[PDB]
Amino acid sequence: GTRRRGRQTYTRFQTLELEKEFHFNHYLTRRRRIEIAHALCLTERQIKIWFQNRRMKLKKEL
Repeated sequence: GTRRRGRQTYTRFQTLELEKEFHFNHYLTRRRRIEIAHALCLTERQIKIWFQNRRMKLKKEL
């Protein structure tokens, strides 16, 4: 009904890396999340949402 969401921005290294693993599979554990969260200097929430968003665009029958 409306739209007022202000997503964030991801660097090339982030879009490439994130998509690198997401391309094969989309799923990470606790230790896994923090692993890329602290390594990529990103936030645990960023990775979580980034996965949900990417999957949203992923077209494959519903």
